[PDB]
Amino acid sequence: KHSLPDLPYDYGALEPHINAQIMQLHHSKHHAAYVNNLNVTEEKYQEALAKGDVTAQIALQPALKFNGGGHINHSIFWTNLSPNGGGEPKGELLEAIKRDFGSFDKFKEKLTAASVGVQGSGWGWLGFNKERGHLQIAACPNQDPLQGTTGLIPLLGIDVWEHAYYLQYKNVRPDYLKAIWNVINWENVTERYMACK
Amino acid sequence: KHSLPDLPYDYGALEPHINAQIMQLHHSKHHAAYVNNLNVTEEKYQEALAKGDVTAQIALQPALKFNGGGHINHSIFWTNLSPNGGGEPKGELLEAIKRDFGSFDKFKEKLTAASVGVQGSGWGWLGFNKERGHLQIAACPNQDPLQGTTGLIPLLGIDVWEHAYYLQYKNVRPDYLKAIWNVINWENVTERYMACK
Ligand SMILES: [Mn+2]
Ligand SMILES: [Mn+2]
Repeated sequence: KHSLPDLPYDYGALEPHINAQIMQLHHSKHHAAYVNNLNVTEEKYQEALAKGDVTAQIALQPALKFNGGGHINHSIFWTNLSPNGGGEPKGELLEAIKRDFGSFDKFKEKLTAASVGVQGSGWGWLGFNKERGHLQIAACPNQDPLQGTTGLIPLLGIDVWEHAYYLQYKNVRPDYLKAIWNVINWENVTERYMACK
Repeated sequence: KHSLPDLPYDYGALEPHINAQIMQLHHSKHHAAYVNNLNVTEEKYQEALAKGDVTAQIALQPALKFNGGGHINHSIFWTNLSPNGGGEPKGELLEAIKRDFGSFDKFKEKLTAASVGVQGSGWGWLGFNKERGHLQIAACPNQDPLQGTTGLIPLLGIDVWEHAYYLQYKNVRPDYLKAIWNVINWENVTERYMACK
Protein backbone atom coordinates (compact mmCIF):
# COMPACT_ATOMS: atom_id res chain seq x y z
CA LYS A 1 0.00 0.00 0.00
CA HIS A 2 1.05 3.58 -0.78
CA SER A 3 1.53 5.97 2.13
CA LEU A 4 1.79 9.69 2.85
CA PRO A 5 5.43 10.79 2.91
CA ASP A 6 6.46 13.11 5.73
CA LEU A 7 7.32 16.65 4.83
CA PRO A 8 11.12 17.09 5.01
CA TYR A 9 10.47 20.31 6.95
CA ASP A 10 8.02 22.12 9.25
CA TYR A 11 4.68 23.46 7.97
CA GLY A 12 6.07 26.97 8.50
CA ALA A 13 9.57 26.46 7.15
CA LEU A 14 8.76 28.20 3.82
CA GLU A 15 7.46 31.46 5.32
CA PRO A 16 6.96 34.11 4.16
CA HIS A 17 6.87 32.72 0.59
CA ILE A 18 4.35 29.90 1.13
CA ASN A 19 2.56 30.35 4.42
CA ALA A 20 2.07 27.59 6.99
CA GLN A 21 -1.71 27.30 6.57
CA ILE A 22 -1.26 26.40 2.89
CA MET A 23 1.52 23.87 3.57
CA GLN A 24 -0.55 22.15 6.25
CA LEU A 25 -3.75 21.84 4.19
CA HIS A 26 -1.85 20.91 1.00
CA HIS A 27 0.01 18.08 2.69
CA SER A 28 -2.38 16.79 5.41
CA LYS A 29 -5.60 17.19 3.44
CA HIS A 30 -5.03 17.19 -0.34
CA HIS A 31 -2.09 14.81 -0.59
CA ALA A 32 -3.55 12.55 2.13
CA ALA A 33 -6.78 12.22 0.18
CA TYR A 34 -4.96 11.17 -3.02
CA VAL A 35 -2.99 8.42 -1.32
CA ASN A 36 -6.06 6.96 0.38
CA ASN A 37 -8.18 7.09 -2.79
CA LEU A 38 -5.38 5.65 -4.93
CA ASN A 39 -5.28 2.68 -2.53
CA VAL A 40 -9.01 2.16 -2.87
CA THR A 41 -8.87 2.37 -6.65
CA GLU A 42 -5.90 0.01 -6.94
CA GLU A 43 -7.79 -2.56 -4.83
CA LYS A 44 -10.77 -2.27 -7.08
CA TYR A 45 -8.56 -2.63 -10.14
CA GLN A 46 -7.06 -5.85 -8.66
CA GLU A 47 -10.56 -7.40 -8.70
CA ALA A 48 -11.55 -6.17 -12.17
CA LEU A 49 -8.28 -7.47 -13.62
CA ALA A 50 -8.61 -10.91 -12.04
CA LYS A 51 -12.13 -11.21 -13.50
CA GLY A 52 -11.05 -10.01 -16.97
CA ASP A 53 -13.68 -7.27 -16.61
CA VAL A 54 -12.38 -4.88 -19.25
CA THR A 55 -15.30 -2.42 -18.94
CA ALA A 56 -14.58 -1.98 -15.23
CA GLN A 57 -10.83 -1.55 -15.79
CA ILE A 58 -11.54 1.21 -18.28
CA ALA A 59 -14.18 2.86 -16.09
CA LEU A 60 -11.59 3.02 -13.28
CA GLN A 61 -8.88 4.82 -15.33
CA PRO A 62 -9.85 8.44 -14.49
CA ALA A 63 -9.71 7.69 -10.75
CA LEU A 64 -6.38 5.93 -11.13
CA LYS A 65 -4.67 8.66 -13.22
CA PHE A 66 -6.07 11.42 -10.96
CA ASN A 67 -5.27 9.84 -7.57
CA GLY A 68 -2.08 8.09 -8.76
CA GLY A 69 -0.85 11.27 -10.44
CA GLY A 70 -1.91 13.21 -7.35
CA HIS A 71 0.38 11.05 -5.28
CA ILE A 72 3.27 11.13 -7.74
CA ASN A 73 3.16 14.88 -8.26
CA HIS A 74 3.04 16.03 -4.64
CA SER A 75 5.66 13.49 -3.51
CA ILE A 76 8.09 15.08 -5.98
CA PHE A 77 6.86 18.57 -5.11
CA TRP A 78 7.81 18.41 -1.38
CA THR A 79 11.37 17.36 -2.19
CA ASN A 80 11.55 20.19 -4.74
CA LEU A 81 11.04 22.74 -1.90
CA SER A 82 13.33 23.73 0.97
CA PRO A 83 14.01 26.36 3.60
CA ASN A 84 17.65 25.97 2.48
CA GLY A 85 16.62 26.70 -1.08
CA GLY A 86 16.43 29.50 -3.62
CA GLY A 87 19.21 30.88 -5.81
CA GLU A 88 20.61 29.08 -8.85
CA PRO A 89 21.84 25.54 -9.39
CA LYS A 90 25.53 24.76 -10.01
CA GLY A 91 27.61 22.23 -11.90
CA GLU A 92 26.19 20.34 -14.84
CA LEU A 93 22.52 21.20 -14.18
CA LEU A 94 23.38 24.89 -14.50
CA GLU A 95 25.31 24.29 -17.65
CA ALA A 96 22.48 22.22 -19.13
CA ILE A 97 20.11 25.07 -18.24
CA LYS A 98 22.31 27.61 -20.06
CA ARG A 99 22.81 25.22 -22.98
CA ASP A 100 19.13 24.30 -23.54
CA PHE A 101 17.50 27.57 -22.51
CA GLY A 102 20.22 30.19 -23.02
CA SER A 103 20.41 31.44 -19.44
CA PHE A 104 19.02 30.61 -16.00
CA ASP A 105 16.83 33.71 -16.24
CA LYS A 106 15.53 32.65 -19.64
CA PHE A 107 14.72 29.24 -18.17
CA LYS A 108 12.76 30.93 -15.36
CA GLU A 109 10.73 32.93 -17.90
CA LYS A 110 9.82 29.69 -19.72
CA LEU A 111 8.82 27.55 -16.74
CA THR A 112 6.89 30.52 -15.39
CA ALA A 113 5.25 30.97 -18.79
CA ALA A 114 4.13 27.31 -18.91
CA SER A 115 2.96 27.47 -15.27
CA VAL A 116 1.08 30.75 -15.68
CA GLY A 117 -0.27 29.38 -18.99
CA VAL A 118 -2.20 26.51 -17.45
CA GLN A 119 -5.93 27.08 -17.94
CA GLY A 120 -7.73 25.47 -14.95
CA SER A 121 -5.82 23.16 -12.62
CA GLY A 122 -2.41 21.77 -13.45
CA TRP A 123 1.36 21.70 -13.14
CA GLY A 124 4.39 23.20 -14.85
CA TRP A 125 7.43 20.96 -15.27
CA LEU A 126 11.10 20.98 -15.95
CA GLY A 127 11.77 17.51 -17.29
CA PHE A 128 14.55 15.51 -18.90
CA ASN A 129 14.06 13.90 -22.32
CA LYS A 130 15.84 10.58 -22.32
CA GLU A 131 15.59 10.10 -26.12
CA ARG A 132 16.99 13.49 -27.09
CA GLY A 133 19.45 13.82 -24.18
CA HIS A 134 18.34 17.35 -23.21
CA LEU A 135 16.15 19.35 -20.82
CA GLN A 136 12.55 20.10 -21.77
CA ILE A 137 9.65 22.13 -20.34
CA ALA A 138 6.05 20.82 -20.27
CA ALA A 139 2.66 21.60 -18.69
CA CYS A 140 0.08 19.03 -17.47
CA PRO A 141 -3.67 19.31 -16.80
CA ASN A 142 -5.17 18.40 -13.37
CA GLN A 143 -3.14 15.63 -11.77
CA ASP A 144 -1.76 13.97 -14.93
CA PRO A 145 1.78 12.95 -14.09
CA LEU A 146 4.75 13.97 -16.32
CA GLN A 147 6.48 10.65 -16.85
CA GLY A 148 3.36 8.54 -17.14
CA THR A 149 1.84 10.73 -19.87
CA THR A 150 4.86 12.16 -21.78
CA GLY A 151 7.86 10.01 -20.96
CA LEU A 152 9.84 13.03 -19.69
CA ILE A 153 11.61 12.40 -16.36
CA PRO A 154 10.41 15.00 -13.80
CA LEU A 155 13.04 17.30 -12.28
CA LEU A 156 11.15 20.28 -10.91
CA GLY A 157 7.41 20.78 -10.77
CA ILE A 158 5.29 23.78 -9.85
CA ASP A 159 1.74 23.19 -8.70
CA VAL A 160 -0.72 25.76 -10.06
CA TRP A 161 -3.90 24.33 -8.69
CA GLU A 162 -5.64 27.16 -6.86
CA HIS A 163 -5.29 25.27 -3.57
CA ALA A 164 -1.54 25.66 -3.89
CA TYR A 165 -1.66 29.51 -3.52
CA TYR A 166 -5.14 31.02 -3.26
CA LEU A 167 -5.20 31.51 0.54
CA GLN A 168 -2.07 33.69 0.35
CA TYR A 169 -2.12 35.26 -3.13
CA LYS A 170 -5.72 34.87 -4.26
CA ASN A 171 -6.19 35.36 -7.99
CA VAL A 172 -2.63 36.64 -8.51
CA ARG A 173 -0.85 33.50 -9.64
CA PRO A 174 2.22 35.32 -10.96
CA ASP A 175 2.96 36.63 -7.41
CA TYR A 176 2.99 33.00 -6.26
CA LEU A 177 5.28 32.12 -9.12
CA LYS A 178 7.58 35.01 -8.24
CA ALA A 179 7.72 33.87 -4.61
CA ILE A 180 8.31 30.14 -5.14
CA TRP A 181 11.66 30.70 -6.84
CA ASN A 182 12.99 31.56 -3.34
CA VAL A 183 12.33 28.05 -1.94
CA ILE A 184 13.35 25.78 -4.84
CA ASN A 185 15.57 22.98 -3.55
CA TRP A 186 18.22 23.08 -6.27
CA GLU A 187 20.07 20.37 -4.38
CA ASN A 188 17.29 17.86 -5.05
CA VAL A 189 16.70 18.94 -8.67
CA THR A 190 20.41 18.41 -9.36
CA GLU A 191 20.15 14.96 -7.76
CA ARG A 192 17.25 13.93 -10.01
CA TYR A 193 19.17 15.24 -13.05
CA MET A 194 22.32 13.29 -12.18
CA ALA A 195 20.10 10.19 -11.96
CA CYS A 196 19.25 10.59 -15.68
CA LYS A 197 22.95 10.63 -16.63
CA LYS B 1 -12.66 31.82 -49.62
CA HIS B 2 -10.21 28.86 -49.87
CA SER B 3 -9.66 26.67 -52.90
CA LEU B 4 -8.47 23.17 -53.61
CA PRO B 5 -4.87 23.30 -54.88
CA ASP B 6 -3.92 21.38 -58.04
CA LEU B 7 -1.74 18.39 -57.57
CA PRO B 8 1.92 19.02 -58.60
CA TYR B 9 1.94 15.70 -60.48
CA ASP B 10 -0.63 13.38 -61.99
CA TYR B 11 -2.69 10.91 -59.97
CA GLY B 12 -0.57 7.94 -61.11
CA ALA B 13 2.76 9.72 -60.65
CA LEU B 14 3.54 7.97 -57.31
CA GLU B 15 3.10 4.43 -58.53
CA PRO B 16 3.75 1.79 -57.49
CA HIS B 17 4.22 3.15 -53.93
CA ILE B 18 0.85 4.95 -53.70
CA ASN B 19 -1.60 3.77 -56.40
CA ALA B 20 -3.58 6.04 -58.72
CA GLN B 21 -6.96 5.26 -57.21
CA ILE B 22 -5.88 6.37 -53.72
CA MET B 23 -4.36 9.66 -55.04
CA GLN B 24 -7.48 10.56 -57.01
CA LEU B 25 -9.83 9.79 -54.11
CA HIS B 26 -7.58 11.54 -51.60
CA HIS B 27 -7.31 14.74 -53.56
CA SER B 28 -10.60 15.08 -55.46
CA LYS B 29 -12.91 13.81 -52.70
CA HIS B 30 -11.32 14.00 -49.25
CA HIS B 31 -9.35 17.28 -49.56
CA ALA B 32 -12.14 18.81 -51.62
CA ALA B 33 -14.57 18.05 -48.85
CA TYR B 34 -12.34 19.72 -46.24
CA VAL B 35 -12.07 22.84 -48.43
CA ASN B 36 -15.85 22.94 -49.06
CA ASN B 37 -16.73 22.53 -45.39
CA LEU B 38 -14.05 24.98 -44.28
CA ASN B 39 -15.52 27.74 -46.47
CA VAL B 40 -18.96 27.02 -44.96
CA THR B 41 -17.81 27.06 -41.34
CA GLU B 42 -15.71 30.21 -41.79
CA GLU B 43 -18.71 32.11 -43.07
CA LYS B 44 -20.82 30.94 -40.13
CA TYR B 45 -18.10 32.07 -37.73
CA GLN B 46 -18.03 35.49 -39.40
CA GLU B 47 -21.76 35.81 -38.66
CA ALA B 48 -21.47 34.68 -35.03
CA LEU B 49 -18.44 36.92 -34.50
CA ALA B 50 -20.25 40.01 -35.83
CA LYS B 51 -23.25 39.26 -33.55
CA GLY B 52 -21.01 38.74 -30.52
CA ASP B 53 -22.47 35.23 -30.16
CA VAL B 54 -19.79 33.44 -28.17
CA THR B 55 -21.92 30.30 -27.84
CA ALA B 56 -22.23 29.87 -31.65
CA GLN B 57 -18.53 30.69 -31.98
CA ILE B 58 -17.51 27.99 -29.52
CA ALA B 59 -19.93 25.47 -31.07
CA LEU B 60 -18.24 25.98 -34.47
CA GLN B 61 -14.73 25.20 -33.23
CA PRO B 62 -14.71 21.43 -33.88
CA ALA B 63 -15.80 21.88 -37.52
CA LEU B 64 -13.24 24.70 -37.97
CA LYS B 65 -10.33 22.77 -36.53
CA PHE B 66 -11.27 19.56 -38.36
CA ASN B 67 -11.91 21.09 -41.81
CA GLY B 68 -9.25 23.83 -41.39
CA GLY B 69 -6.66 21.36 -40.29
CA GLY B 70 -7.63 19.04 -43.11
CA HIS B 71 -7.01 21.81 -45.65
CA ILE B 72 -3.69 22.79 -44.05
CA ASN B 73 -2.32 19.24 -43.69
CA HIS B 74 -3.22 17.97 -47.21
CA SER B 75 -1.80 21.11 -48.87
CA ILE B 76 1.51 20.40 -47.25
CA PHE B 77 1.25 16.71 -47.90
CA TRP B 78 0.94 17.04 -51.70
CA THR B 79 4.23 19.11 -51.87
CA ASN B 80 6.05 16.62 -49.59
CA LEU B 81 5.73 13.94 -52.29
CA SER B 82 7.18 13.58 -55.78
CA PRO B 83 7.60 11.08 -58.59
CA ASN B 84 11.30 12.10 -58.63
CA GLY B 85 11.65 11.70 -54.86
CA GLY B 86 13.24 9.18 -52.54
CA GLY B 87 16.83 8.94 -51.25
CA GLU B 88 18.15 11.21 -48.53
CA PRO B 89 18.20 14.97 -48.27
CA LYS B 90 21.43 16.98 -48.67
CA GLY B 91 23.16 20.00 -47.14
CA GLU B 92 22.05 21.48 -43.84
CA LEU B 93 18.79 19.52 -43.42
CA LEU B 94 20.76 16.30 -43.64
CA GLU B 95 23.17 17.81 -41.08
CA ALA B 96 20.32 18.81 -38.76
CA ILE B 97 18.88 15.29 -39.09
CA LYS B 98 22.24 13.84 -38.04
CA ARG B 99 22.65 16.39 -35.22
CA ASP B 100 19.12 16.14 -33.80
CA PHE B 101 18.44 12.40 -34.38
CA GLY B 102 21.88 10.82 -34.82
CA SER B 103 21.67 9.46 -38.38
CA PHE B 104 19.16 9.54 -41.24
CA ASP B 105 18.25 5.91 -40.49
CA LYS B 106 17.46 6.63 -36.86
CA PHE B 107 15.36 9.65 -37.88
CA LYS B 108 13.43 7.38 -40.24
CA GLU B 109 12.77 4.88 -37.44
CA LYS B 110 11.55 7.68 -35.23
CA LEU B 111 9.15 9.11 -37.82
CA THR B 112 7.90 5.61 -38.66
CA ALA B 113 7.35 4.67 -34.97
CA ALA B 114 5.44 7.89 -34.31
CA SER B 115 3.33 7.26 -37.42
CA VAL B 116 2.64 3.62 -36.71
CA GLY B 117 1.98 4.71 -33.11
CA VAL B 118 -1.08 6.79 -33.98
CA GLN B 119 -4.25 5.16 -32.60
CA GLY B 120 -7.22 6.02 -34.81
CA SER B 121 -6.80 8.71 -37.47
CA GLY B 122 -3.90 11.18 -37.57
CA TRP B 123 -0.53 12.35 -38.90
CA GLY B 124 3.12 11.85 -38.06
CA TRP B 125 5.17 15.05 -38.50
CA LEU B 126 8.80 16.14 -38.74
CA GLY B 127 8.70 19.69 -37.39
CA PHE B 128 10.93 22.62 -36.47
CA ASN B 129 11.04 24.10 -33.01
CA LYS B 130 11.68 27.83 -33.31
CA GLU B 131 12.26 28.68 -29.63
CA ARG B 132 14.75 25.78 -29.25
CA GLY B 133 16.24 26.01 -32.75
CA HIS B 134 16.00 22.29 -33.54
CA LEU B 135 14.13 19.51 -35.38
CA GLN B 136 11.40 17.65 -33.47
CA ILE B 137 9.08 14.78 -34.29
CA ALA B 138 5.37 14.99 -33.21
CA ALA B 139 2.03 13.26 -33.88
CA CYS B 140 -1.40 14.86 -34.18
CA PRO B 141 -4.81 13.19 -33.90
CA ASN B 142 -7.45 13.48 -36.64
CA GLN B 143 -6.87 16.66 -38.65
CA ASP B 144 -5.38 18.75 -35.77
CA PRO B 145 -2.73 20.83 -37.66
CA LEU B 146 0.86 20.87 -36.39
CA GLN B 147 1.47 24.63 -36.08
CA GLY B 148 -1.93 25.72 -34.81
CA THR B 149 -1.97 23.18 -31.95
CA THR B 150 1.69 22.65 -31.21
CA GLY B 151 3.59 25.69 -32.48
CA LEU B 152 6.06 23.59 -34.44
CA ILE B 153 6.65 24.45 -38.10
CA PRO B 154 5.75 21.56 -40.43
CA LEU B 155 8.48 20.19 -42.68
CA LEU B 156 7.26 16.70 -43.58
CA GLY B 157 3.84 15.09 -42.98
CA ILE B 158 2.82 11.43 -43.18
CA ASP B 159 -0.99 10.98 -43.37
CA VAL B 160 -1.96 7.82 -41.47
CA TRP B 161 -5.71 7.99 -41.86
CA GLU B 162 -6.95 4.68 -43.28
CA HIS B 163 -7.99 6.40 -46.55
CA ALA B 164 -4.32 7.28 -47.14
CA TYR B 165 -3.42 3.65 -47.61
CA TYR B 166 -6.19 1.08 -47.10
CA LEU B 167 -7.25 0.31 -50.72
CA GLN B 168 -3.67 -0.78 -51.47
CA TYR B 169 -2.13 -1.89 -48.15
CA LYS B 170 -5.28 -2.73 -46.11
CA ASN B 171 -4.50 -3.15 -42.47
CA VAL B 172 -0.73 -3.24 -42.96
CA ARG B 173 0.11 0.38 -42.12
CA PRO B 174 3.85 -0.37 -41.75
CA ASP B 175 4.15 -1.50 -45.42
CA TYR B 176 2.69 1.81 -46.45
CA LEU B 177 5.25 3.56 -44.21
CA LYS B 178 8.08 1.57 -45.76
CA ALA B 179 6.83 2.57 -49.23
CA ILE B 180 6.30 6.31 -48.80
CA TRP B 181 10.06 7.07 -48.33
CA ASN B 182 10.54 6.20 -52.04
CA VAL B 183 8.46 9.30 -52.91
CA ILE B 184 9.47 11.88 -50.30
CA ASN B 185 10.23 15.20 -52.01
CA TRP B 186 13.38 16.14 -50.07
CA GLU B 187 13.69 19.32 -52.15
CA ASN B 188 10.43 20.60 -50.67
CA VAL B 189 11.15 19.70 -47.06
CA THR B 190 14.59 21.39 -47.47
CA GLU B 191 12.90 24.57 -48.60
CA ARG B 192 10.60 24.40 -45.65
CA TYR B 193 13.68 23.91 -43.40
CA MET B 194 15.57 26.85 -44.98
CA ALA B 195 12.53 29.11 -44.55
CA CYS B 196 12.71 28.61 -40.75
CA LYS B 197 16.29 29.72 -40.42
MN1 LIG C 1 -1.66 20.39 -5.15
MN1 LIG D 1 -5.95 12.34 -45.73
